[PDB]
Parts: sequence; structure tokens; C-alpha cells
Amino acid sequence: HIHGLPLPSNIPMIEINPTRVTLNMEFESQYYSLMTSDNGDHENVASIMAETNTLIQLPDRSVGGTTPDPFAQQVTITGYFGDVDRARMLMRRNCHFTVFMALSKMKMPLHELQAHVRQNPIQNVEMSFVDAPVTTYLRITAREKNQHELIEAAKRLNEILFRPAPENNFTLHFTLSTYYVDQVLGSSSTAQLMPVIERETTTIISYPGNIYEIKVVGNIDNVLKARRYIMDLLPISMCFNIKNTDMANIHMIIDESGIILKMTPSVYEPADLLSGEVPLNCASLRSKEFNIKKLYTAYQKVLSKKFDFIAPQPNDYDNSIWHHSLPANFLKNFNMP
Repeated sequence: HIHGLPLPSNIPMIEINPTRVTLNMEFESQYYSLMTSDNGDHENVASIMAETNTLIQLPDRSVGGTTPDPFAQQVTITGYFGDVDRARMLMRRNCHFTVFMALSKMKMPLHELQAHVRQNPIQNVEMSFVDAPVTTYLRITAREKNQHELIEAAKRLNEILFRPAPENNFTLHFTLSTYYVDQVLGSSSTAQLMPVIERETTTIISYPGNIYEIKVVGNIDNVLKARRYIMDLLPISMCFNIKNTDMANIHMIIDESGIILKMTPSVYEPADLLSGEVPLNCASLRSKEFNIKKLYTAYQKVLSKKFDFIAPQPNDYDNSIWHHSLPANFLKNFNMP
């Protein structure tokens, strides 16, 4: 209970359907362009929207001020709950990611390597060279679903470059929204969450605005594992409105699973009639991505049985080390916008 409310409204509400919701997730802006491009493989955002009959929006906000923009990298998916979940999965699998390989120490001259890569192009594994202020690095990029194709191409290259390959020849740059630094990495009143990932993935993670960079180092397999655990920590939330007659001060609830239900009473008072007052609630469910399977369950509970529906129980995150090694406090973010 948390004592300008309720939220008034005059625009004619066409409908107040609980099954109509928006999902919010965090996606790294450095890939926005690549999620857009029509690679002709029917996999970009447009494609997904079309096949999921949903609306997906990538932000483009230049925010400044005192506090970092909490929406710097937040993407929203809106539509029927059943389709939104399917678009959740398709946006992760199809999303690109990048990894850098240290060319230092390689036997063959760089020029020959360039020739190789230039004369052998894979359709799902873009490769390009870049020089960090002055050693050169190889940039490899692919969509999540083709992670097997990328690793192999990488491991094929090590073989070819060290006819004894170093054990920290890979680096990944994860861009988190500074805002969430306290919730992902840790805060003064919590445990430091990255050290745990290092211990479980044999990787090194160093870190220092709206964008915060987390640097991960280690073999290719471990890094992509660190990435996954880091991403399991990204916050997630689902919004929707609900007529009082359709349920099973600001209202917040925390179950013993980590989901947070926030209800903001609002009212729709017509302007053309000056009668009829439909009392409704603005709901919002939060939690960390990996715990999404428990968010839907929380959702099913708010909806009335009359809707006779079951929430989908995704399994994309069942192997998260976070289901047993994450301190409770981390899933209790009451102030999150």
C-alpha cells in the first residue's frame, strides 16, 4: 500500500481486456540496427511482428539529466498475451551478439588470415577485423539460434591459427542500462553478483551515463555462458489494465516466488456523456527474466476464472544457476519504473 490518483482519462476506451498486454525487456542497442535489417531470412523485427501479429518497438531516446534513463534499452512487445510470449522467444533466438578473438600470437601473417576469411564467407557468421587502440581483433557475429555455427567457425579458426591456443582469447562486451547496475551487478546492500558468474563459468568480468559496459573474457564456450547468466538477470515486466469485475491507493504484492504485482487505481470518466464511470486497475508484473515462468503463473492468478485460460510455462530458463544461488533481496525491486 503506497498512499493525483486515481489516474483520470477522457479518451474513449475502446476496450479494457486483460489478455491484451505489453511485455518489456532489455535489448542491447548495439544490435538494434541488425535486428532491423531485412537479411531476407525473414527474421528481423518486422518479420516477427508479422508472424506474431504483435507490435514490437525499439527505443530511440536521447535522455540526460540526473538519473540514467531506465528505458535506454527497453523494447516493448504488445498484443494478445499468447502471441507476446511467442514473440519473446523469437526476439531472443533471432537477436545477434558479438564476440572478439585475439589475433595476437597467431602463427600465420594477418594478411593470409584476411584472405582466408575474405574468400570463405559463412551465411550466419559475419567476420571482420578491428584494431583496438595497437593490437588487432577479429569480430565474429551471429544470431542466438546459430550459436552452434559461430562457435564451430571460431574453433575451426583456432585450429588453423595454432597448428596451443590461448585460454582467454575471447572477449564479449555486454551493454547494460546503467540504471539497472545496482539490480544486476549488485548494490552497497547486497552481494556482488558477477563474482558468482566467474566462479561458475571460469571467466573474467571487469566493469567501470545511460549505457554501462561489462567486459567478459575467456574461452568461447564459457563466455557465451557468462552472457546467458548475465542476461538471466535482466529485469522483465508485463503491463495491462483490468476492470474490477474481471479479477480473481497504489497496490503492490510480493509472493514467495519473486514476482511483484503493482496495481494503480485509475478511472475512465467519459466527456461526451458526463455519466458512466468505469472503475479499473492498471496492473504491472515484474521480476527478472530467468524467472519469467513464474511471472505468467502470477498473471493467471489475477485474471478471473471466467477467462478460463492457462498461462504458457516457457522452459527457456530452467538451467539458470539463478534458481538456487540468487539472494531474495534482488527480486524485490519496489521502486522500479
